[PDB]
Amino acid sequence: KEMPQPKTFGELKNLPLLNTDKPVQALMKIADELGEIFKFEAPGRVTRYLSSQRLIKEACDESRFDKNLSQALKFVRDFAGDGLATSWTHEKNWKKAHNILLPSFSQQAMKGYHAMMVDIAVQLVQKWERLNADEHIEVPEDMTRLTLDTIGLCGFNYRFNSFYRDQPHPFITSMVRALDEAMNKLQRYDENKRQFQEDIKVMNDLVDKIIADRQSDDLLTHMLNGKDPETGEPLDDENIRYQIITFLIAGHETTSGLLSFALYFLVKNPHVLQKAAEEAARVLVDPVPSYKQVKQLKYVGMVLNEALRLWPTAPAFSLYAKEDTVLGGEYPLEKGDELMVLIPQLHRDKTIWGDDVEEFRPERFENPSAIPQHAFKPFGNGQRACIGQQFALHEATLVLGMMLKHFDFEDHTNYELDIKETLTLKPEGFVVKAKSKKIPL
Amino acid sequence: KEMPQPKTFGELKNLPLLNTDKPVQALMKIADELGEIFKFEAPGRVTRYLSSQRLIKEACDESRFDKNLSQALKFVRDFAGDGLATSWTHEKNWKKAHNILLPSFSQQAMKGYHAMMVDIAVQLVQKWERLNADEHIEVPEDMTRLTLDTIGLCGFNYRFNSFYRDQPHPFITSMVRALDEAMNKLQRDENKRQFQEDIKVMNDLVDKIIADREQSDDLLTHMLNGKDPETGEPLDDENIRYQIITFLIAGHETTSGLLSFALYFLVKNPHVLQKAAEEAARVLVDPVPSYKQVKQLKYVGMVLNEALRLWPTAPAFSLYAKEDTVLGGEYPLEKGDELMVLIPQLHRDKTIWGDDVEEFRPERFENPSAIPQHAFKPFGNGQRACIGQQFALHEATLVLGMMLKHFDFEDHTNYELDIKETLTLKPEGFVVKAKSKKIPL
Ligand code: HEM
Ligand code: HEM
Repeated sequence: KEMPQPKTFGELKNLPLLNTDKPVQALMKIADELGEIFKFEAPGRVTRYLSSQRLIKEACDESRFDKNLSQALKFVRDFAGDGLATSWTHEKNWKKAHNILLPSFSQQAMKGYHAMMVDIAVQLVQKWERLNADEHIEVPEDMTRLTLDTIGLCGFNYRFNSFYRDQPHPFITSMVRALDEAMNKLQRYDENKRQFQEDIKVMNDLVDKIIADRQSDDLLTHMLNGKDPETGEPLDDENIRYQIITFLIAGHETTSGLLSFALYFLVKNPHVLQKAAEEAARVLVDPVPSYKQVKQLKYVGMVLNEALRLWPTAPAFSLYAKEDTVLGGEYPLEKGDELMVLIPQLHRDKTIWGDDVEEFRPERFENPSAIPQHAFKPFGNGQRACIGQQFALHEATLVLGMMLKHFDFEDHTNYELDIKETLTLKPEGFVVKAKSKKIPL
Repeated sequence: KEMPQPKTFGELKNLPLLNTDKPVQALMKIADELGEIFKFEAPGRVTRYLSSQRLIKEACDESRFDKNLSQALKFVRDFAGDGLATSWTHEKNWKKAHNILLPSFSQQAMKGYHAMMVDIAVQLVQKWERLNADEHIEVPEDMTRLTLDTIGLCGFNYRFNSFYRDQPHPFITSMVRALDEAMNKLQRDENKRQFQEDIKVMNDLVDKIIADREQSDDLLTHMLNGKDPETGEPLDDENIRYQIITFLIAGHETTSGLLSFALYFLVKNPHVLQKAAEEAARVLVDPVPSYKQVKQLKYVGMVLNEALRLWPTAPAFSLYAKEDTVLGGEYPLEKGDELMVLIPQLHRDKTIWGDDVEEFRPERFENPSAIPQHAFKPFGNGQRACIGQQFALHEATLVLGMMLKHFDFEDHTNYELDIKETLTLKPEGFVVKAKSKKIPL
């Protein structure tokens, strides 16, 4: 009945607990201390952080809870607009864009993106093939180069050419700085405001120019030529721009974090790495992986799912109660009460996964049938789940599969896991050496 | 390219090689002579027996190979119907029953079965506690009493009361006779009448029990109230009867073999027995083991896995190629070509386990990541893997843990391993003496 609550800060209540550079991990330690649910209060804000599958399976009842825009999503909405990720379910543009964009994100649609994914993946492999001896790989940086370029290429046929850059493309600097200012608003400036508005324009300018500039096998074509079957309407240019920005943000950093965490866990678990490398070598028999071959990388996907279990890179999503309801038979929620799903804690629910929740064992996912309902939510829930899941998983499987095929990896620094937190999670400073296996492309 | 083949018998080809009372062991010796794969020909039948992890890891690719009904499963289907074990993957009732029954077989579901498992396990312990001096235990017999009663109780809330019997319950007598006739058809009018009499005896009780069935914590409840999420449809009563029969076959005989082989290997490896006994004594601190305590019986679980390695009691499963495919880069298979996975041979692949493949070393399973992919398939593969695996392992871990806690065991006859072969494997005539440790329940 009585809901736990972490330490308060007088008038600021719990909000200064988010005044930290690792708020998800701070929220996880609070959840470790307080359990499956704890009230988090701030001035003018009350939310509840769910950490058990028991409560989250109820939160994932779409008849009772709908996606809420967390404060982070509302700040991302300042430039992602009514794009898919930052729109309310009841906004016309969500379901409209959902229906228009769902076919271009199916498992059937990955066949058309695969060649462009391979394009960037080959650039990643070639970059590492071209490293000198004792030179190392900055993993999250290269993973971000790879995923951002992949979504740029697969999304609207735009080459950010991140592997040709030290400082990212001006759009990327603005997007990250806009995302940074959005996150700093959580923890919370006239200069930051002007910069944010400048970064919004930089982002808008490039996308709207690309929408104006633009048939290819990319999301942009589907958004210009796609009609929502329901309303019969195509997305207007403004929403198309919000979707591209949405896809640029949503589709690069969570996927790079997953790859970066996957490789981190691979180099920390040589048995898993060997097992995944053996599959990559066995399955990727061609110089260029095919779509079908990426599907055969079962264990690689198992590695990716276990990396998503330990560190879901989009580490939370928000829900609101559509009507007065009771959560778990002891937490009454009024209409509009907000819930936060602490995904990394959910994925450490010992009552679901056993006591070895902190162990990286992809064998947990050997049979996806053994996973209870709503125990594993790295891609959100229901109709508001990640539309790019298949895209992210296909890209990450392909790229990790190519990485494992072409290189032996060394944790040469014995890297101490340091999870930098933006709105996503990444192992900061994670560096490896890759000894090429000298397998041509 | 050319596939080895064991000796032929003219028009009967290889089939008379199965006219033997230990055909798996005959197939293993053939595999020892011919290697990782050999063609097995019969009138109107060609199959290939795989024995290496190298080929079986490919056979376990579900995109290329699906479960085939072996001739044994086709004969078991004559009374197990389209139950889970004897249905094709493409049969609507498989995935339907698979989806409905999967939650009632999860590791999360074992918490609710645990009390009934303890119920039968205590009955086993009490039987041995009540043995007089110099009286011995007929191990597979008592293990079958335990596993049959456990699946009867956990599955349908029906007490076979096998520990109150010398001659098994009439359903079990008919089932064993039915499985025998099913196996005897492999080696090949009164049989048929007898085979039909055993089917009717099995159907009548189950359909009665299904008709008689109150809400219980059993599989029958879940099957009566469970809806397939996919089709929204519940299992019809006919399939429920097939599932109960399936669980009555599948749910005990392989598990009793595992317990019997586990204890056989423990009394043949006193250090392993001591180590497992010490863990049982350390972990099982209560008179009644808890679910959590059974999970802490790591070495006992490792003991069971190594017993399943040496003698997987479901010793084979059949696969067919869904499309034209190449096995191991040198054995072209056409669409519908059949594969048999000779599991005990797989589990003796020296390239996986080392030269000591024949040794009972439970330590091989301390880390499941250090085991190559598809090297260990005692519970089948993929979506057609054993749905009762966690059930079998939890029951066997609990029961073996209680056995190790409550008794010192003596291989008083220096029992010579004699493996009776039905459709499962059991150490026939395996007898032990148990000196009670006088630890109350
Ligand atoms: C490992 C990689 C990824 C992870 C962990 C991830 C995670 C998530 C999560 C948890 C949500 C739910 C957000 C919420 O409920 O507030 C979401 C939504 C979304 N994601 Fe992803 N995502 C990944 C990759 C991608 C990619 C590659 C794309 C695009 C190419 C993408 C586009 C989207 C969109 C558009 C939504 C909103 C869907 C809707 O509300 O209709 N994501 N993602
Ligand atoms: C040590 C004990 C056990 C072993 C070694 C074992 C082994 C296996 C194997 C190898 C398969 C695959 C069959 C094939 O592919 O043709 C299988 C399937 C199956 N087993 Fe088990 N089993 C055990 C215990 C159990 C228990 C306790 C249950 C039920 C309570 C059970 C029920 C089933 C079912 C229903 C299937 C078919 C699943 C499907 O195809 O959807 N088994 N088992």
